[PDB]
Amino acid sequence: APASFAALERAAGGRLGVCAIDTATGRRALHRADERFPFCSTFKAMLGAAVLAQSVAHPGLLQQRVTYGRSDLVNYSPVTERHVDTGMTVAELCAATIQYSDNTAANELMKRIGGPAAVTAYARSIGDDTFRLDRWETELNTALPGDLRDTTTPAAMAANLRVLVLGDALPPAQRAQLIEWLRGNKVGDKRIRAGVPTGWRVGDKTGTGDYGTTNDVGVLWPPSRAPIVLAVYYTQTRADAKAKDDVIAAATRIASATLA
Ligand SMILES: NC(=O)[C@@H]1CC[C@@H](NOS(=O)(=O)O)CN1C=O
Repeated sequence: APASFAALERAAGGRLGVCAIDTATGRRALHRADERFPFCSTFKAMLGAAVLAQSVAHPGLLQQRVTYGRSDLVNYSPVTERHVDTGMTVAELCAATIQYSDNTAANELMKRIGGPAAVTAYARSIGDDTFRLDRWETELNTALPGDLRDTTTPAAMAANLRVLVLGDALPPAQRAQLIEWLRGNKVGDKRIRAGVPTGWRVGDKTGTGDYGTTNDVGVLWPPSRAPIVLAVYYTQTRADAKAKDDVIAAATRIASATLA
């Protein structure tokens, strides 16, 4: 098996980006940590945080029912497609978008809170000047080489996760909620979760896009040691490239070994 990030990139082809932070010591494991990558679904973690942050000023926000129609449904909406008739609450849409990566849920939340610009504004509010959300689902996953729309860096996303999950960017109640949503990711078993020991607990958000883009970002809680924050981004040369779950699992093993 490839033993370094550089070696893994050469084996897999494409372009790999990693930022892993050992929160005990502040040591980092890095590869292209300051390069931009298309974030795809991983922004949904930021979207959830942005909604929770708005809920601090308006506690009733999470309660609000959002109704949407058949024509609002975009591809990959396994939860929202079941509730065209009732609609769903803001909190329900957050859980759906983070835990099942539901695309319509993301769009409907963004309509409520002020669109792509609102998520970008939220990123700036927590000290992320790098993140930019430009488009809606599913266009934001085009992942075109050379396009800066809908990108961030592994280092910027890892820093966001550190302050959101382990820091005080959110008040305790909202911080606890974000953690519950991330720990409940249902669609990431073959990625970060596949590259850590089963004793480690994971809260994460995956993403996948065109150009075989394969991403996963989150926080890892080892049983007897301080948490590690891990952001992994990966993208490939051909537009029809296949996503590579195993690249993320391998990057995770290397990061966890390095910070052992
Ligand atoms: N093209 C997309 O919108 C992809 C693919 C399917 C959904 N979930 O994928 S995941 O890698 O986030 O688990 C949503 N998504 C997020 O990147």
